[PDB]
Amino acid sequence: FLLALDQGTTSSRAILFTLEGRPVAVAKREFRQLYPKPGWVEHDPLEIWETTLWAAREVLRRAGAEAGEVLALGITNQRETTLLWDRKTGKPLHNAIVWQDRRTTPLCEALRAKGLEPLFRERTGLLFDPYFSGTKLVWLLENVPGLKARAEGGGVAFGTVDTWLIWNLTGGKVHATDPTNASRTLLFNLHTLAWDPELLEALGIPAALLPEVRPSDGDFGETLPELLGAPVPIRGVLGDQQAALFGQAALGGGEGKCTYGTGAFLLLNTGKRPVLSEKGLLATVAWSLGGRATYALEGSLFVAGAAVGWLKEVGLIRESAEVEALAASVEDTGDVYFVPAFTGLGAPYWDPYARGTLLGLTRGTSRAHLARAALEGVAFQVRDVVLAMEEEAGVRLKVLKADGGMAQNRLFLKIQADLLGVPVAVPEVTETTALGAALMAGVGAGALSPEDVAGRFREAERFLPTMPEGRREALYRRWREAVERAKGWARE
Amino acid sequence: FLLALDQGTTSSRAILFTLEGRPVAVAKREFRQLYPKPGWVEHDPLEIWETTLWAAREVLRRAGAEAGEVLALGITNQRETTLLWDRKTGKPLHNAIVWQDRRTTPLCEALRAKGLEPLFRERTGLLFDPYFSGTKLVWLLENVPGLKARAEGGGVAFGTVDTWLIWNLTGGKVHATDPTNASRTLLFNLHTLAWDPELLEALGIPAALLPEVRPSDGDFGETLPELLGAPVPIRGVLGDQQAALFGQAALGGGEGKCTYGTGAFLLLNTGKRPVLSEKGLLATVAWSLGGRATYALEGSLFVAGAAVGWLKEVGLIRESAEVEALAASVEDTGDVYFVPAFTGLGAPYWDPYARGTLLGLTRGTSRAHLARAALEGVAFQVRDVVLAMEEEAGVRLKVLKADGGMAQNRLFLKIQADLLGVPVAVPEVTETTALGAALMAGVGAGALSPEDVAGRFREAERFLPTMPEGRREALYRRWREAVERAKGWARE
Repeated sequence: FLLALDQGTTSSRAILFTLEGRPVAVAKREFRQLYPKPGWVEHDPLEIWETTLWAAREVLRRAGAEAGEVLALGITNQRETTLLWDRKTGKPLHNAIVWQDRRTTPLCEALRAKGLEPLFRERTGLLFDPYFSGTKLVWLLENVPGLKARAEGGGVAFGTVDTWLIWNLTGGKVHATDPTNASRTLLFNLHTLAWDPELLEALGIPAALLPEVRPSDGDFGETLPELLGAPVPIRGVLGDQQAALFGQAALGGGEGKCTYGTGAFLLLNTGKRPVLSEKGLLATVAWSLGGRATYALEGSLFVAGAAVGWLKEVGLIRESAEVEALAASVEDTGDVYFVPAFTGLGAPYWDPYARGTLLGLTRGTSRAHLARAALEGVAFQVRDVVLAMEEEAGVRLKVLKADGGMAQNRLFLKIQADLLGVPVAVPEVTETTALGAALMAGVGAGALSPEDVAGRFREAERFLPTMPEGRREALYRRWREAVERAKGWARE
Repeated sequence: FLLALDQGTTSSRAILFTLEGRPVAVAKREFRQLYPKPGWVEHDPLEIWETTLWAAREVLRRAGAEAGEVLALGITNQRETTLLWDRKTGKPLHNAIVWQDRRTTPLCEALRAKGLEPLFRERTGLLFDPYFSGTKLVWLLENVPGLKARAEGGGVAFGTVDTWLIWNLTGGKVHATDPTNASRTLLFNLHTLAWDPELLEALGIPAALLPEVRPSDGDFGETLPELLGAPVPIRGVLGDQQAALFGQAALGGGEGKCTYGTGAFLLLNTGKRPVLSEKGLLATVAWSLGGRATYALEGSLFVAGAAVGWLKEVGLIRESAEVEALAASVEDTGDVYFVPAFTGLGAPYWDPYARGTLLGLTRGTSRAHLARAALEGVAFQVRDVVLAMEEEAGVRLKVLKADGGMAQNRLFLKIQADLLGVPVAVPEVTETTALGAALMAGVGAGALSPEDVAGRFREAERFLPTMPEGRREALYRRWREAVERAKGWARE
């Protein structure tokens, strides 16, 4: 028995698979999203833990398994979302600032002015943006009432939704995080596999609330007995996206996959060395086996399903499902393009001033059309990244693996394939982020080795591109022109 | 009684007024809007005639009046829609190409290449653009069987809807039109107030089919008795927008109004002579009294009402009404802009290529926000034309006189007044367009003098600007940037 805790942005998921990867039971529960000011996204650190546990138990229940059975535990969470809490009380000193926050922009701009941008893109493989937790911390570490002094001695502890779980699972016992969940932090160096002293100072943030660089398969303590009902070993902790890449069995260099949830994240296994992109892609760690690391190229797409989501929050569709009924009723969009950049643009543009844009509306533009446009937008963005990775060092992408909330929409995937002109495959085990977690755990616990994950992976289906080359490219030229008109809307 | 026939874009209305410009009864019926291809707009001539005939009979019924009681009849119509019919049978030989239609863009660009635009611009006061009936004629002449040769035979008749209504009203006995309608066809010299051969030659248009031009208060024959029960003197013919200008009583130069229908048309009285504007405005005939002509500068906006109508079609609202209650629920759009140019931009941009564009969408953008943006979108359109009229060959606009289906929304007018920084005023008699045709026909029957008109004009409300200049200019600035992002989206 393997147990994975998948802490997502919109809800808490718990899955108890076996040792070969098959799932036994599932329990999911949403939790209020805090919207302080526009562009601000906050999460109640309590609302989170009361659902990561509520589901850990719910699975065992719906399964009929007792905790004593569980071999190891696997942790997969949101990625950059940052928290700040007191070690003693174990209490949140301020709500959670989600990776979706668009507040630290000015700083990124300042730090960019100081000429530091180059030092960070070649060290952390990232860049200056309100996405990563780096600036997300400085804000809290200089804005909450009088918090910057408290955390000068160590009384305060920082942590990504992963280290936060480790905490709540060991009542203050173990305080740490895996390389990946940290690679997506502006402080972590990806060459030396440990935080860089310079960076920490470069932002003034004290190395006094930082977790420990434990590999994703190592030992992360043992859960509290009264929580689940027995001591469970946790040998797996990994950023959802990096997890989802491991669950898709993308262990080969050149193997990539894309997950479609609130947003969309495309990662490509780059092997031993990190591909320091300059076109707008991020270099990051996929996972760390007892020490060594395998890197990847990533394309972050802030908005994906939220595209349809927004369509719902305005009544263009009644419930979220008709999305593929309307879009399906029309062959095209009538030359309409919807650029879903609500909170700015991700990859490979990285434009904080871009906003949601609709284009080419005519007296005859309809709901079916808008529905299809929302779906295309997401796919077009993925192509932007796929094309970016194609020349940012490497070969042609032969296949693209998919999983996540949107993958359930068959139509969407066919559209993805057509606009990419490349086959798109889905696995037999849909809860991939979870499986990625569980497996990593069983791997750290000596149960299964990585080679046990590849020959155990199974493809359920795949959608083939039926759209001719001429058509695909005309559409792409339209979309790219569409994106040029969404850029820089915010006054700057 | 003075009877007025307002043959609009969507429906045919009929109003019966007292000699003192007070409505007695109203009859309104709709007709089918035909959309053969995207951007194409057609009318069934018969349906147009039959509903007009129908409304005319219904007001007479509702008022308990009889034809003999009607002193004179005044015609007023949608302004550029083209029709062709057999002189012998009166049967139309192709659906009427409405003013909204746009199929003729290639010809416009073709005629602009030959370098003809300047010549036409100084003779007609127009410009090349699908809008005017000139290119619609050309289109018919080279896209139909052997129409070209048929026209040259003399058995074919051309005419705008006024000419159409008049031909049916007299059983073919009168083929005519007036300077205001003729000045929206591109084949009329507005200086000498006559068809210009030089122009007819340029477009390859035979003269054998042009109708006779008579003044606005001329004699257009009498109606056949069978129709209304007794022959009725026809002494009023005026383009609809020129009519509303007369009905608002804007007889002195510097006085303007704006009717808000499917589209919105602003007209400014420029007195005894035309004002050729190279800055994006039209120069047309306000009306012709016995020969002495009056001119006005115009601004044509193709989409006003439809902006809300469209929201209705895609289900963002539930009826053209809820818009107000909906937009009222918020103070601002959230930095979200709506440039409602489904079929391109009117004045002063005249960009066939622009399309409907929504800018500044964010995660939390609501239905109210879009509702308001649509309203602000029409008002910003008006501001565009006013600043052109104004900061140009003109003084300053003191008051903007309103009317039309959209002026029945106080919120909108208030908004329009704010963004405009000018007061806006609605008249007591809402059926302004119709009241204009009747008053003109009144001046034709001798029962009235234009001096009577301005004396009897009553004003209902007046909405005062309630926004500071700073805020006003700040918003306009954002709108101008929105228009740019909307310009030229289609392929040239």
